[PDB]
Amino acid sequence: VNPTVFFDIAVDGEPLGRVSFELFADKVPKTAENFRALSTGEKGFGYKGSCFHRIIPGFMCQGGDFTRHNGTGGKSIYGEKFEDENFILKHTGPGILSMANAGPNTNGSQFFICTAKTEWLDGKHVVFGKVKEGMNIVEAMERFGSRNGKTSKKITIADCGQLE
Repeated sequence: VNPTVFFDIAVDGEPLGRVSFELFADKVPKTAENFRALSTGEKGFGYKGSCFHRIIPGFMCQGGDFTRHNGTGGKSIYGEKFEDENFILKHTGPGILSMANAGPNTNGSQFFICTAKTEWLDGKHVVFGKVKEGMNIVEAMERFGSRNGKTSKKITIADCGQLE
């Protein structure tokens, strides 16, 4: 019953591969529904064509700023930033999908994919999904990052949507 969404990733316009996610709507429905909707585009805006603007190897890949493309923008489907739903799910290793924010109760559209266990984020960022297929594609993306997060090639979500 948990929805599945996919990203088709490109690297300087050239296809790289597909990552798919399981969204934990059974445990974090508001947060899962935000990410699901932005991925399908059904509200008229969303992740299609946006980039992963901050990638730090061994740590995480951050994306979802579809309005300013640099970490300063993005917006939720709710017309304002929304609350931390809960912290039931923990940051337990690679593939964890978690919300970026600017402090408590400031969730918008930016998210990250962990590429290593990030225990110190528990209780600060809402975990709401996990990579299901294509972790190898996230690992390929990771190699285009750097110590300060700048990417050496443009990493884009060329297409996205809901599976099954």
